[PDB]
Amino acid sequence: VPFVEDWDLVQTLGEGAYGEVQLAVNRVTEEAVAVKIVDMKNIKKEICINKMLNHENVVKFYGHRREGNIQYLFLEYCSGGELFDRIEPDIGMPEPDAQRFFHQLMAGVVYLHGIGITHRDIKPENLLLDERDNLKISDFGLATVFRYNNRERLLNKMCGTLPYVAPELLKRREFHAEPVDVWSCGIVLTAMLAGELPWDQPSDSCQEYSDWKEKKTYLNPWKKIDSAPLALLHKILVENPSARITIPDIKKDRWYNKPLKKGA
Ligand SMILES: CN1CCN(c2ccc(-c3cnc4[nH]c5cnc(C#N)cc5c4c3)cc2)CC1
Repeated sequence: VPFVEDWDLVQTLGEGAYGEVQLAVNRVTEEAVAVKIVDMKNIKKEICINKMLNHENVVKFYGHRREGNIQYLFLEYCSGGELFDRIEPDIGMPEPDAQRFFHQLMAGVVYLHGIGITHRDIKPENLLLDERDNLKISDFGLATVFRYNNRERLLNKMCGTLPYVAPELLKRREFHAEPVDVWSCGIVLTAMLAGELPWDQPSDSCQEYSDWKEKKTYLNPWKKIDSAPLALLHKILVENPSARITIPDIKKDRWYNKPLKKGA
């Protein structure tokens, strides 16, 4: 199959700080891929981390190539687009769908954590869907190593996206990586079941966050959410990261294990 790497750019799939992501269609194979085209006039690290990842719930990395100041990253294309666009404003989505997506999210995150990588910016805009609605974690531009040679490193850089960030990132100088990812997964689950985000940020200066800590679940978004998934959100959206539920224990939750969706 000669000329297997020859692509034509057809559409702006997204747009970041450095550059954009484009859909690129192949020559002889006719393959489709996504290309992150960053204009340097960070990505070095983003490539290194990308080179480590091999999981069915992580957007696959193919390769890279620079031409002067413009670094190209060739990555798996996700024709289902962002999870963000499967969430109906003020409604969310059907609970069986949210559950499946959450199962796949946990699988992707467990994998990353297992190899000592934290994503640090999990949100529906970064969670993409393949042709069969399978969820793929993307955009490792903020990601970093939290474990190496079996030895955990505490994080201190504030980053991510405020509605999704865990409160210790706003309150403590140092914090453990994995609980921060767990928290953002909870915010994602809330958005899926409610079609709204619970607060601007989890600080005591935010009334919606204060309401949540006071357990006023008779307010939105919580009142839209069934008791079972809500009980899980109570365990995830815990202000103390050391008390917060861990992924092994999320996997044992009653809602997490509730039979909801028929197979294809
Ligand atoms: C009008 N809508 C705009 C948003 N749309 C849309 C959004 C995102 C994608 C899309 C598909 N595959 C993708 N593979 C990727 C790999 N890495 C990144 C990054 N960073 C981003 C992607 C990526 C984005 C494709 C479509 C759906 C259509």
